[PDB]
Amino acid sequence: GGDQRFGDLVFRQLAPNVWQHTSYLDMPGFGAVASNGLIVRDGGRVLVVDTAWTDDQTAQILNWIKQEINLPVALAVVTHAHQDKMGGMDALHAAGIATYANALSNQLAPQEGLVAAQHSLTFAANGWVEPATAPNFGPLKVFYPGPGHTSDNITVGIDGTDIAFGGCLIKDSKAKSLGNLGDADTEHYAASARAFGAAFPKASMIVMSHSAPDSRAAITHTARMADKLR
Ligand SMILES: C[C@H](CS)C(=O)N1CCC[C@H]1C(=O)O
Ligand SMILES: [Zn+2]
Ligand SMILES: [Zn+2]
Repeated sequence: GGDQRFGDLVFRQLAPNVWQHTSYLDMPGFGAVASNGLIVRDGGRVLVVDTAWTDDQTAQILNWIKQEINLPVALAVVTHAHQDKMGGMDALHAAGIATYANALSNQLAPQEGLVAAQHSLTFAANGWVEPATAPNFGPLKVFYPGPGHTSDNITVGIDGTDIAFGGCLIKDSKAKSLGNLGDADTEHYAASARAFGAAFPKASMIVMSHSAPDSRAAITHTARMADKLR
């Protein structure tokens, strides 16, 4: 279709200023598993959502940005303390990029075998990021929907687009399962999925970690599967 290959990664333009990055990691019982994040150009800078699985892959994301956009990466926000989302933090840091995560992600990252972000986000009781903790986030709208896939999972909308990113909270409309639930909050998951949908009620393109972009039926379907856990 429109997928651009760059080394071992894939880049898909979703909107004029927005690309999805995709990287892969072998896992037993699963094969080579895709993880998606985002790249957003905001004026004269670039914003990244999530690393790739590894430092090397993350450096390749930066190389793609250099080749295709050739503007500084002002910051990255990473959406929970798992390897697919934070595996590449040292590559961002080597590159001089300021990093942000949920406070709880930074607290958990060491024991997860991950490097913490440099800056912690905290969230109002209504789930919206406290805006003073997310300086220079431009069009990124960061929302904590409650515990679900993990206790620390956060989501991101993009102002001026029809896109909302569910990270590993949301699976596609035909997904057979919710994946590994080892760190999940099975009581709260369905509500958290629905809270994501309600935070971004206008988004028609739902982007997520482990499926291609889908309609909002991804949210309804994920929530319906999560209903079965409680
Ligand atoms: C390591 C990642 C973190 S979200 C994971 O748990 N995955 C990646 C694909 C599905 C699921 C699994 O192993 O069940
Ligand atoms: Zn995860
Ligand atoms: Zn994941």
